[PDB]
Formats: sequence, structure tokens, C-alpha cells
Amino acid sequence: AATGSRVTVVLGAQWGDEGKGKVVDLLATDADIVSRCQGGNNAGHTVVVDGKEYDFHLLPSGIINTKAVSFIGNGVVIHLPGLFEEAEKNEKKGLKDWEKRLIISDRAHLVFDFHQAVDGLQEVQRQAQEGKNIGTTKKGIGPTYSSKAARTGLRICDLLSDFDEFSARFKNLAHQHQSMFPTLEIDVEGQLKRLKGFAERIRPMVRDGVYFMYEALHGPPKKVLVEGANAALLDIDFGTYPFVTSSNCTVGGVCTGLGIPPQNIGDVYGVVKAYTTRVGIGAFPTEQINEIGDLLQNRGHEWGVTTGRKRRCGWLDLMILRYAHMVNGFTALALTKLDILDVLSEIKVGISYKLNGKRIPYFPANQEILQKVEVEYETLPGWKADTTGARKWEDLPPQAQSYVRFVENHMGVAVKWVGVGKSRESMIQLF
Amino acid sequence: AATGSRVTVVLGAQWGDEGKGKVVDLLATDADIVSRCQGGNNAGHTVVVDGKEYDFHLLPSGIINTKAVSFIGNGVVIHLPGLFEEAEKNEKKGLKDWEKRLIISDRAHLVFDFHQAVDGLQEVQRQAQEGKNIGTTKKGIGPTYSSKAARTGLRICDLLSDFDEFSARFKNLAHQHQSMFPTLEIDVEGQLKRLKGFAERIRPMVRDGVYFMYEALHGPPKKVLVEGANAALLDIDFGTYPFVTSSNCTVGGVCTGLGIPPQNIGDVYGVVKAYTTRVGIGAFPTEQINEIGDLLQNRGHEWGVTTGRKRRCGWLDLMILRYAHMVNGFTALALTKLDILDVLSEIKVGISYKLNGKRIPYFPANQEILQKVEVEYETLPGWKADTTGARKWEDLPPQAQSYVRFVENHMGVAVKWVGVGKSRESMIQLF
Ligand SMILES: Nc1nc2c(ncn2[C@@H]2O[C@H](COP(=O)(O)OP(=O)(O)O)[C@@H](O)[C@H]2O)c(=O)[nH]1
Ligand SMILES: Nc1nc2c(ncn2[C@@H]2O[C@H](COP(=O)(O)OP(=O)(O)O)[C@@H](O)[C@H]2O)c(=O)[nH]1
Ligand SMILES: O=P(O)(O)OC[C@H]1O[C@@H](n2cnc3c(OP(=O)(O)O)ncnc32)[C@H](O)[C@@H]1O
Ligand SMILES: O=P(O)(O)OC[C@H]1O[C@@H](n2cnc3c(OP(=O)(O)O)ncnc32)[C@H](O)[C@@H]1O
Ligand SMILES: O=CN(O)CC(=O)O
Ligand SMILES: O=CN(O)CC(=O)O
Ligand SMILES: [Mg+2]
Ligand SMILES: [Mg+2]
Repeated sequence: AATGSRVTVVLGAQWGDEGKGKVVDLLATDADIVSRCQGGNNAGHTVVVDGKEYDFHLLPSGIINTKAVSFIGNGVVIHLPGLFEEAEKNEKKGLKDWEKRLIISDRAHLVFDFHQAVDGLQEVQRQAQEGKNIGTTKKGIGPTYSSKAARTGLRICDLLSDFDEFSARFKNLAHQHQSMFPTLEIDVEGQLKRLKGFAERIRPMVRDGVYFMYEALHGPPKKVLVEGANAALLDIDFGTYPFVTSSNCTVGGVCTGLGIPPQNIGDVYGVVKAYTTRVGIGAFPTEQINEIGDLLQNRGHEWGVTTGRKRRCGWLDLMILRYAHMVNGFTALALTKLDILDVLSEIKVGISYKLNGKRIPYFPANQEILQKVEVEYETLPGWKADTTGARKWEDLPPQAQSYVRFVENHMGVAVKWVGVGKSRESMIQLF
Repeated sequence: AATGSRVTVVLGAQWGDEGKGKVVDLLATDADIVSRCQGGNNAGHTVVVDGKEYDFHLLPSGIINTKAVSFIGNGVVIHLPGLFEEAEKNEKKGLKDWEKRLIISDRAHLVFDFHQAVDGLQEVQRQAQEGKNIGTTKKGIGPTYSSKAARTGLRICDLLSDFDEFSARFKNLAHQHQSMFPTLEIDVEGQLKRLKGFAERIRPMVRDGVYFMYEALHGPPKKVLVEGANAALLDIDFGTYPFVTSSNCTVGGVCTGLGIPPQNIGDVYGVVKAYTTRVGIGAFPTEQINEIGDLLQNRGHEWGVTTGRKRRCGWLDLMILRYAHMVNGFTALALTKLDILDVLSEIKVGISYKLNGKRIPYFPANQEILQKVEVEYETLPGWKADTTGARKWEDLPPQAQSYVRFVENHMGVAVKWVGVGKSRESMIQLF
């Protein structure tokens, strides 16, 4: 107890959009603190409660919980205009006094308008050069994380300190990018002015996140929830590089993005969609570009919560999941969108990859090798029944139960939740 | 046990060069695997054994241990020429068959010659512009971590796959930098050719680090040691930004740099020098630019193991140490270079900072605020006796013991080791 309490973590086990927003929302009901540790607003997390639906991006999904404090960690890159723009969209949905329960770490880096603009330019440039780009959300996430590493980026604490100093580096940073993209137009005083405004708006919410989390973990017992963004296979280190996002979406990102030791990390839940989706460029072994893909894409309403882009769809892929578990060490899983499969007579599930007629011993570090593998499946029998109404383990029909077990067994991790709808109550807790 | 074994970690608690090489060497004697998780060869870790001295940079310090396997994780950025150049320097010291016990993660990013060249240029540019630069080791660490985030950098697996594809992106990446520094000269085919050579040299050592560490942690019990590089206050997120290195030197870096969950991290030792040193630009509250600084710098032989640069010296600083503990959650400490203090009649120790005559509640996120604080000290009585010979807790004289306790008490972390020399046997294990 001297060490402190342990946070609960919700992580994406695939290529994002697995249902982290829904899982976090569920768990956030009785949490004292809900936080984001990495990424920016490239994330799109959907929460449904009482017929009311919200789409969060920078705001932690537990922001709707009026008793809880939503915290944005130092690992997150913030675009201030987008933040308020987002918060103000949810005001119109009933989000009241959110600015009263939102803490922002003063070490978080800032996404500047030219970062997003550079994001665009770099994509058009890679496309109109090598034929294809990464397919980023063009939210300037990659550019801003690149300025962070370079140590040229600015942080919250910078914006709130002397503004004349800030403006000095801001002008200099901008110029640096214009050197990358001469055709890049930046309204220095224009943007810089708005920034000056934002400073006073955010100021009251800002704090030292390190002391904040530390004090929280060692003071009277509290329940802290960490909302992962993106997912394992999108991890800058472990994902399908270079077709990944620019932050560590894996468990280690919790430590680096909030400044807490591995001794303060409790349960780490892996959010697993019953089938796989990917939005953007890059290998997708079980991708189904056919009638099956369309049923999944359509029945699942698979379109970017952030870009409106239609997501690619495929069968469940155990190779990526097992790989994800090796890096995150999930304590239990949340198997989502099981109901999407209610209508299939049979459901194929990828179990291994084969390159030269030979099976691969492990998930390829080289993404191109992945674009050449021939996955071998395990056809399972559908249940052809509506499960959207199930609320208990028994409500599920026989073949639905077998599907959950198939997942538990081939991964070696227990399924603690089963999603059968997008609304908070459309959940089944198995233990 | 189902989860697996837990690794032991050695981290720097200050601004580097605290003695991690000496601590790792000590602990590596009976380790099965010793690894690096972040940084590159900007690191300089000194090991002394049997009168024989080694200076490691990319090679894990446990490389001298012939029974153990030295592993370079995916969080590390490698400059191949420097790696062999380093390994070949230690051959001339008796390092035999090292290439037989060195594993290299195939996801590690590559530092290219132009990265180091860009490092130089950027420094000269910041200096000859705003008056001062960061004071990097000019090993191209910042530039290569910036290419990683941008997803433009290349990795081991890339170098070893099709070389024609590699060369394609290599040429493109180079051009990108020349756009940053037009005066930057790159011998594409020249460098690219050498790279082609290195590929075959490193190839046999490369492996999938994720599967490697995973298998190691779950197979028959083994002892894995993780050698941190740089230190807490140099952390890209938590250090004295922008006067920091470009990787997470804190505990979370172990998870992201090796792909292991917080559940596989055991003891995390903080290496603490009895006084503080910093090499490069940036705030240094207890810095002693005087006769005291010279005695410390001189008696301690404080000059860069990597750049030959004379390190800045100051009294011990508890503010940074306590802050370091908040982020790393040290389980025990290694108080090094206690013997350097053998001659002082009294020893001042910084306990808090004061900005406006008022004490600060916590370590400033803004580094400039740090350049304005007035530290308040706690003068302790020296022992004025030679401790270089002590090997037990009792050998130490009264005032030496009080110094160790002062540290244990003001940090809330136990000192498990006390350094009284640079040789492996010049250690005292308190428990
Ligand atoms: N039918 C159904 N929809 C679900 C379920 N869980 C989540 N969803 C929806 O699936 C979508 C997942 O996209 P997204 O919100 O981006 O996931 P996130 O980015 O991981 O938070 C959302 O529109 C959710 O409402 C489930 O169990 N069943
Ligand atoms: N006298 C003395 N020297 C020590 C002790 N521990 C380490 N050193 C020396 O202090 C220096 C620390 O620099 P460095 O090797 O860069 O530390 P690292 O980068 O943290 O591994 C080395 O030259 C060590 O040999 C100690 O207890 N006493
Ligand atoms: O540089 P970026 O803008 O991050 O784009 C890099 C790649 O990563 C993808 N991507 C980024 N965030 C994603 C997300 O987040 P959530 O699960 O939190 O809703 N869900 C799905 N895909 C996501 C993009 O489509 C792109 O291929
Ligand atoms: O971009 P970089 O080349 O990393 O420089 C950024 C800043 O970080 C410092 N620095 C980097 N590695 C260091 C080291 O490592 P070890 O403790 O492992 O031996 N020990 C001390 N100082 C170190 C540099 O002096 C500089 O101010
Ligand atoms: O929910 C977020 N994503 O799916 C990203 C996007 O819309 O591209
Ligand atoms: O041991 C490494 N450092 O001290 C870095 C340097 O020499 O600058
Ligand atoms: Mg989403
Ligand atoms: Mg060193």
C-alpha cells in the first residue's frame, strides 16, 4: 500500500476502433479518474448511453461522468482549436461544466495548425511520388510527434509561461517546416494570436501531471482508469511500421505517457472486435474485399469516427491478437461486436500465416512480408440468432458461446466482457 | 508463474553517468540475459574488472559476461559503423566471440551517417542563431528518433530484407534531410554500399526481439537484466526539456523498448551519484562553478565517456531525485562514488527550490523556471576518512553512514548498494 494504488487500463488489441470508448465508458461509471496517455485527436471513441451518443477524440471518454476527473497526460499531443471545438460540440449534447473536471498535464506537446497542414502535404507528397501514402487522419499527429523527438516542439507549460518567448520559438518552428514545404503557408501572427487566447482558456485546467498522478496513486484510495488510443498493431514500435501511428499504443505507453511505474498498473484489458478492421494503408491478412467484407462493413457501420473513411473489414485474426498479447500482457479481454456476426451461417477465423507454403513462427517485423502471407483459417459454425438482447452468459446460444471460448483458448486470455450492442447496457460480464 | 519471470532494471536517477555500467556489471555476473532498451551510443558506460577497464556505448555492459546473452532491444537506435567500431575496440581488450552472444532486435531503428551529420549541423545552427544549443553528443540520436516518429526511418528488418527496396527509401530519406540542410553532403552509394556490407555482418545476430523476450520470460526460469541508458532528467518526456535526450530513459522505456508488460518488471534500481553531474546545456540548480566544483570534477574524473567533454559538477540534489522516484518507482538505490567525498569536511545537499523566496511544491515542468530557483541546502558533516577500502556496512565511518541514511530518508527508498570505487569489488551491499 506504501507503493500506491494500481490503475486499470483499456487497450486496443488490433488496428483501432475495437470499442475502447464503449469499454472505457462502462468501466468509468465508478472511476475517480479517467485519463488518456498517448496519441491525439486522430482517435475516435464512441460512447452510447440512454440513446445518447457521443464521439470523443481528445477528451477522455469518461468526461461524461460528472463525478470523475478526466485527465490528459503528457504523452498526448494536443491541438487546442480541435479540443475546444470538440468540447463545444458535446456541450450541445448536454456536456455541462466539463471544464470543471478536466485536468491537462503541463508537459503535453502542442499540435500546431501547420503540423496538420504538413501532415496533409507529406501525404500528397508520398502518394504523388512512390504511389502510396500512409493514410493518416491528417490531424498532424506524425508531424507533432516528430517535433517532440527533435525537441523543437512546444508544450503546454511553454504556452502558459512567458508568451514572448513562446512566440519566438513558435515563429522559428514554423519556419523550419516551411523549409520542408516551401509551398506551406503559415499565418504566424494569425495562429500565434489565437494561441495567446487559448492559453488563458486552458490555463485553469493545466497542472503538473507527474505530481497529480503521483499524489492520486498514493493518497486516499482512488480508481484510476487509463483509456488507450489507437491500438497494438498501430504502435510506432510494434505495429505494421511504417503503417502505424506515431505513438506507443501498447501498455508501455501508459507508463511513459502518464509518468507512473509498472508497479502502479493493475488490470490491462484488451479490447477485441469479433472480426478485424483497418482504416488506412497497410497489410491486412484476413481482409475480405468481397460480399463478406460488405456485410461486415455494413452491419457493423464501419466508417471512421474521425475521418468518415470507410474501414476495411476482415475475419478475426489470431496472429495479430496473440502478438498483441505478447507485448501488452492482457489480464482479460473484451470481445466486442459479437452481434454483428448473428447472421452468418459460418465464421472463418485466421489462426496462422504461411509464406512459402510454410507457416511463420511469429508475427513478421517486416510489413511487406505480411502482404505476401497466405493465412489459414478455422471455419466455425454461426449461431444465426439475435444476441443483441443477451445480458448473461446463458442468454447466448451454443455456437455463440463456442466462439467466445475459441478466442479464450487460442489466446490464453479470459474474455471478461462480451459486447452485443453499442449502448452501455449491451454488455455481458462473464466474471 | 504462468505470466512469466520479471526482469531486473538499472536506471539513472539524475542526468546520466551515475555509474549504471558499474551497477549493471555487478548484477550481470549471474544473469542469463542483459539488454539495452533505449537510446544509442550517446551513452558511455564504464566497467572495471580485474584492473581491466571497458567503455561501452551500444553493446550492453554485460557483454563481457561470456555465459550471458547481450540483447539490443527495438527501442534502441543503432549506428552500425559505430557498433562494430566499438565491438572491435573491445576485441583488442580481450572481448572474444562477442558476436556469438549478441542478439539484435529486428525492429531497432538505424542511425545513418547523415543523421549524425545533421546532428552536428542543427547544433551549429541553434548556436549560431539563438545563442545556445542543446549540447548533444552529436551522435545523430535526436535526428534518428525524429525519423522514427515521422516513420521515415529504416529498421534492421528493412536492411536485411530486399536491399533494392531499402536503397530506394535510403536515398529518399537522405534527400529529405538535404532539404533541411542543403549544405549537407551525402555520399549515397558510398554509405549505401557500406550498409549493404553491414547487413551480412549483423544478419546472423538479428532476431525477432518480441518473440525472443517473450519466450525468455515464459520458458524455463532465467535472469534478465535491463541496462538503462542516460537518465531520468534527460527523459524526452520528463527531463529538462528541451535539454534532454530523445528517448524515454525512465522505466516505461523498458516496456516500450523491449516489448514486455509491466507485469514482467521486477526490481527497478535507481543509480544515484553522491553528488550531481550534467554534461551539456541546461539548468543545473546545485551546480558548483567554483573550487568545490573543481574538486568534484577532478577527484571524480568527470569527463564524458562518449565525448571527452568535461562534465559540470554540483552537490547532490534531492528535488530531481524525488521527482525521478515519482516516475520510476525505484525499489532500491545504488549510491555511487561515495569515496569522492572522503576528503570534504562538510557536504551540502540540496533539499528544495525557492523561486520568489517561496518554495516550489514540485519539480518545474518549465526548465527556465529551474534556472531561476534558489536551492536551499542541508550541510552535512564529512567523514574525512578513506572509504575506498570498505566492503561492509560497518567499515564505513559514522558520518559516511549518516550520509547514506540522509539519502534513504529524504527519498523514502532504501540504498541497497554503496560504491567506493570504479572496480566491481568496490561495492558494499547493504542487504
Ligand atoms: N453492434 C455493436 N456495435 C458496437 C459494439 N461495441 C462497440 N460498437 C460500435 O462499434 C464502433 C467502434 O468504433 P470506435 O468507437 O472508433 O471504437 P474505439 O476507437 O476503439 O473507441 C462504434 O460505433 C461503437 O458504437 C458491440 O458490441 N456491438
Ligand atoms: N571512485 C569511484 N568511481 C566510480 C564509482 N562508481 C562509478 N565510478 C566511475 O564513475 C564514472 C561514471 O561514468 P559513466 O561510466 O559514464 O556512468 P554511466 O554512464 O551511468 O554508466 C566511471 O568512470 C566509473 O568508473 C564509485 O563508487 N567510485
Ligand atoms: O498518423 P495518424 O493520423 O495516427 O495515422 C496513422 C495510421 O493510424 C491509423 N489510426 C490512427 N488512429 C486510429 C484510431 O484510433 P482509435 O482506435 O483510438 O479510434 N483508430 C483506427 N485507426 C487509427 C490511421 O488510419 C493511419 O493508417
Ligand atoms: O541528443 P543526445 O546526444 O542524447 O544529447 C542530448 C543531451 O543528453 C546528454 N546525454 C546523452 N546521453 C548521455 C549520457 O548517457 P549515459 O548516462 O548512458 O552515459 N550521460 C550523460 N549525458 C548524456 C547530452 O550531453 C545532451 O545534453
Ligand atoms: O475512430 C477513429 N478512427 O477510426 C479514425 C478515422 O476515422 O480515420
Ligand atoms: O558517458 C557518456 N556521456 O557522459 C556522454 C558524453 O560523453 O557526452
Ligand atoms: Mg475509433
Ligand atoms: Mg556515461
